[PDB]
Amino acid sequence: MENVTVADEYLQNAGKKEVEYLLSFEPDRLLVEFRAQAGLDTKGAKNYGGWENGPDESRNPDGSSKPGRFTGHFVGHWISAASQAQRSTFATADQKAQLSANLTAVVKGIREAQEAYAKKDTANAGFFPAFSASVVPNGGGGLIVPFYNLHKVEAGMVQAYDYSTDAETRETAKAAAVDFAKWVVNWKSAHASTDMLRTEYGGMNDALYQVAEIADASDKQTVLTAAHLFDETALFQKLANGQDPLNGLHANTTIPKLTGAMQRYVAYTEDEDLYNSLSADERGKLTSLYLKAAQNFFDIVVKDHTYVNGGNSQSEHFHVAGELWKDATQNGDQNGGYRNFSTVETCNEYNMLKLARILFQVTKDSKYSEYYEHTFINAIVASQNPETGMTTYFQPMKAGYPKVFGITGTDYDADWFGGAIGEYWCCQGTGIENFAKLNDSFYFTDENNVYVNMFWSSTYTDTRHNLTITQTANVPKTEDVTFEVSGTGSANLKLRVPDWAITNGVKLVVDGTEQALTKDENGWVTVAIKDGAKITYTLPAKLQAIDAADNKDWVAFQYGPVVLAGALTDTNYKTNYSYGGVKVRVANYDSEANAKAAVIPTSGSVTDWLKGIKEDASEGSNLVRTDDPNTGNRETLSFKFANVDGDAADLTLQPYYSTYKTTYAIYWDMAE
Amino acid sequence: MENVTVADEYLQNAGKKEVEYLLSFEPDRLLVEFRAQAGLDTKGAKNYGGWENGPDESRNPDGSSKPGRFTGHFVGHWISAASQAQRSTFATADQKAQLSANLTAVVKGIREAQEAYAKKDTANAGFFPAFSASVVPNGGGGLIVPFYNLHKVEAGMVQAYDYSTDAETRETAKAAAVDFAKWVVNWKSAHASTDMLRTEYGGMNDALYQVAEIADASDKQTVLTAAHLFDETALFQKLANGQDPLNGLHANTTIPKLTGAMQRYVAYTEDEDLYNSLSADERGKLTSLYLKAAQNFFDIVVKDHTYVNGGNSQSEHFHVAGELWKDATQNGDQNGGYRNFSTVETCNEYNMLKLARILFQVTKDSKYSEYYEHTFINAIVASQNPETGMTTYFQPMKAGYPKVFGITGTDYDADWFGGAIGEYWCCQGTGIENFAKLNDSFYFTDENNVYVNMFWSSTYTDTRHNLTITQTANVPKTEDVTFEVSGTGSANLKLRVPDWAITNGVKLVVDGTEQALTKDENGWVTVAIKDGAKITYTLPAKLQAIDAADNKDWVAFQYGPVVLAGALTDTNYKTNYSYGGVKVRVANYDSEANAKAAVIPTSGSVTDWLKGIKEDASEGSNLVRTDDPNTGNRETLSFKFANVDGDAADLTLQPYYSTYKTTYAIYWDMAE
Ligand SMILES: [Zn+2]
Ligand SMILES: [Zn+2]
Repeated sequence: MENVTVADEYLQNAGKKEVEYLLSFEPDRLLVEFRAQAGLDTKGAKNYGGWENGPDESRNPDGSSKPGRFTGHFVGHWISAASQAQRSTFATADQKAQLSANLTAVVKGIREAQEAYAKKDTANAGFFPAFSASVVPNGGGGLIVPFYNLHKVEAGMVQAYDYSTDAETRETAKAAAVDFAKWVVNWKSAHASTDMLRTEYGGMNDALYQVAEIADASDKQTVLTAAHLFDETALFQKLANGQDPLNGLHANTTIPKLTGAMQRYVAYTEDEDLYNSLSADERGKLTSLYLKAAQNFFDIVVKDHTYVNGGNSQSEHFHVAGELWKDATQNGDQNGGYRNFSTVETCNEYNMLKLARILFQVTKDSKYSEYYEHTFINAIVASQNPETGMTTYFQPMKAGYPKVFGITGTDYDADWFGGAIGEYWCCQGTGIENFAKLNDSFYFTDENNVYVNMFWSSTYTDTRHNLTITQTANVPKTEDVTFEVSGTGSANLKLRVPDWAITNGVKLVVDGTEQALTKDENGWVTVAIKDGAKITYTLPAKLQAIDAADNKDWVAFQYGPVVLAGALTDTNYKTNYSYGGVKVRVANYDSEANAKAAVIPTSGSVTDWLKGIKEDASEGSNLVRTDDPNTGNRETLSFKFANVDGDAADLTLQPYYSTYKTTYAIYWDMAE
Repeated sequence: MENVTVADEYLQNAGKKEVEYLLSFEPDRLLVEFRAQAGLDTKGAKNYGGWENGPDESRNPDGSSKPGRFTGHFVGHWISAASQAQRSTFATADQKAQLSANLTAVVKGIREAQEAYAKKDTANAGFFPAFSASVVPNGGGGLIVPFYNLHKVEAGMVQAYDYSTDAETRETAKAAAVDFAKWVVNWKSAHASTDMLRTEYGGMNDALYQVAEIADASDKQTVLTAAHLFDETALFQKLANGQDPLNGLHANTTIPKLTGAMQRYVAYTEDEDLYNSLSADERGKLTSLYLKAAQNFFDIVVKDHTYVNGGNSQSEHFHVAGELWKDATQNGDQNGGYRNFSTVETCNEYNMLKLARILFQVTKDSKYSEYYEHTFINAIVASQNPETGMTTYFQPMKAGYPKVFGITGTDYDADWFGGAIGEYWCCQGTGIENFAKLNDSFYFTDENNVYVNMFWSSTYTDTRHNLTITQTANVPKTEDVTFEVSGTGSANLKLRVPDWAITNGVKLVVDGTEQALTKDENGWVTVAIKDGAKITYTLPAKLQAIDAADNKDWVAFQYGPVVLAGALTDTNYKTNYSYGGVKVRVANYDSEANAKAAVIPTSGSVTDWLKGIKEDASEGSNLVRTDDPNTGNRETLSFKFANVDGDAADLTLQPYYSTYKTTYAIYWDMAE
């Protein structure tokens, strides 16, 4: 197998915690609501509760009856994450065997429930019985976003087909997935005049195109039909025209529709039979509608809707182009609900990363890699508590809030959470995938080329080209990246010249000779590689200030690919949150912390003070690097301000991604 | 502390004898050679002699100069066994305190000698001075197998660290062990071109990996370097590839090497820092080379090189696959040397049990537990004289020999052995450990599970799950095994359905209700337990004939897990042996006795007569159980042949393990 064993200690920890969390779920509990709805033996089990509550107070840990719930959505993500983990390299052999056993139990359990349900309600044969079919597609009786929830199960099944080491389990997942697609078409046929897209359906089009990719030849058209039902072509047409229609749209709702557009492109273009199936017009639309919508959506989001950490949205929605500071600061700091703190739902970056990834695969444009790296570090790796492994919902952008993480709802992390019932936010479900597949986008490989998407210490056993590539990277703690190659084959390594590097300082040495940084048409430097190749790639980290389009005086600092955060005040994870939405924990504001985020130039204006920040972070800069490059790991990166008045002078700045024990400032308030 | 108290009277006797033996050794006499070599005061002491003689005629009780010897090997075993005993439950509180004091004296004494030696020969600092460093590694001046001898001391130091109740002792042992490991590296650095693996080195890799496990972080890599130098990867590679290269290999030399391969596996997989230290290639080879070599070695030894009692080897060697009858019978019955009687060295089964144990711990496969039970009974328990507590070297498989045991070489058993000077064979060293750690493999515990490895009357205080488990077992004298559970926690009990039970008769009753014999993927039946649980497991014993692959007419009989032996003639322990190898006592043939082991069917052919053997040993069988199930202990099991001519008609068959006063037949010669 191709594999990427990850050497980085921080990432190894992050991935290990996820494997441990994943192992803590009991199949019988994950399976309860499917079995109940299918009229099968629940074996006395409770569901995991929270978003995975069902209608029934007996099966719900919290004893609640018909609560607002999203039944099946986290089980789906668990199938995805368990599939990913028992094929990645974070889990030991023993962990993988147990995780793969539990995956198998769940995949077969759902299939068994699907088959029993098909007998009980033949009209809806193929439905995944996570909840009542009667409430499709707008929800009912407390069940929210039915197709969103089902989407996770369908996508999960595809991951199980792709990655289960057990052949039976793969074939069962495929059958389950194809039969669900068939249900979608049947259902729609019997509800011809019902609209399916009004209510959030997640990436259902994406998932069904994936099923079409794995389906037997004779099923492909049926599944493509199901998939195309979930293409929101009105939205795509607007995006493909270069319009920005995002103001007021639910952000995480929208983003996966464009990944689905991209999956339609890939499904048809990778299989001549499917491509030949289309009208020459629809063949054209793959590019003019579907790919263009995704390209434009991505560009519009990054330019006009993205915060310094790669993330987007506030109160779960896109707002006016360019109005980032307003959304993050003019919406209140009261306890509870969704307010200033509700910036940058984390699911959104899972989905943005998948969109960048598939756009990279199709186009090879380096800008998607630049984004991927940035958002991976600054939103995804940043989402996780390194001690508990749990992950964030929102990522507050205004200074003075703590990071708030979910809880397990299992016996995992009992030392932290006791016997608390889990909540299972959407964001925890995309969360478990983030860490199960943490190493899935280090490299991309086609016929001749190995693209280095990110700079991390790892070993890639490139089975396509018969090469082992070992990268040593610690950017931006130290500046030199090395690659050593062994094997029998040959390839071109492709390197990005990061925009976060000091361009003049960038140096490429290949087998002891310097090489020019000549970019291909997609932005990549090419290095021929074979057994014995040795590369030193020097990437001096640039320190930069980054403001908001709508406020020059709201400023974050980034060193290399790492956004910095100031540690403001202590926080207590037991009490530092309230609730909003459906059982979503939200950060409590620390006004005393916020005030410390005043940056007040001693001498000169704000403008002058910003000009005095040196790219090299050296003495004389108004923000100086204080850590010793040759002592401590990457997380010991440290900066301090200079020529500032107030508490700011005393603050240390450190990586945002590793900041969790304290309230923090990522954006600072420049004070003239 | 977890503990297992053994109620079985035979095993209680066996363990108590060992404790008594261990206590008869004086630390000053164990330390003599280490002190002498280090230039320390020997206090006028003589060493114990035999294999524990040194070069010097004045310290050897026998007055020999530079005899064939193995100085340190038995001291090391004694350190192991004293450590095991003073942490087991066979010894009284007084016996534990005394033995612990004596362990302390010996560990500090060796550490003292190690530190003194390091000043006198700074090149070889860390060497354990059992003998001259200059004869490392091939031996010289009468000192044989240097690294094998030092292996025992190293492994000893680990046991002391594991089990000593004195913290100074634990720390002294760890220091000694780690410094020995550093010495291995230094010595090899200074003798880079010397091959270290050609002469038997015992399980040096195993012990050094164990030392890597207990070592301070900053020392682990140095110790792992030492351990891996004793990894005989050429042998492992052949076994991993599924070849049988065993013919002509010394068996006890070979077996512990594979235990070492497993220790490599465990050392790295249980410590994330060590695991993460490995290249991706070597991470894979943990499974593809080391685990697999061990797995295949086990399978090949058991299928093609093992006698009916679980044991292997003739003349200390493996021979041709399947030629067990030939090795055991076509090599002479003359007195002295190593001939037919030299089958089944006893060390070998100590080592096989340890390999099986660690394979079980990693894989949980029930076949390792099946083998463990079989060989623990039929080769290990069978190796001891229940009156003297002394143990066997060889175990003759050809009929007509007596069991020959060692002597104490101490004041222990002086009524039997007088003032005779000890021999301290290998098999006596493993033997003292066998009986010291006699309760160490009744159960295996992991997070949710308690595996019943063997069926013995005991009480297990399971401190991991807060349960006390009282097992009552007498198999195969009576068929019912009962478990009673008390406490406050919960676990799953895991039970084997033994292949030696009559399948159809196996019955499981849990808290009054029969439960099915559903096996997990590893072969185990699962029983939820907690306070007040009561289990009756009915295991009706199967009687069976077991031949040799190379001779259908060379046949042994087994009832449940107990191999039977016929009592043939009286034997006199004072005169019934000669010598072979280095001071090894070997059994003298009784040709009369052998002739009684002729089995001639009255009516029918051999084939017919073997078919007439009933699984239940009932009337009508050609071999019938004659003892009353409800009268006597397990050792009163008795059987007689039916429908046979000659003296065989008159013989009684009883358990092999408790046969010691007579010559015996285990394999019978079927005659048409
Ligand atoms: Zn979310
Ligand atoms: Zn031996």
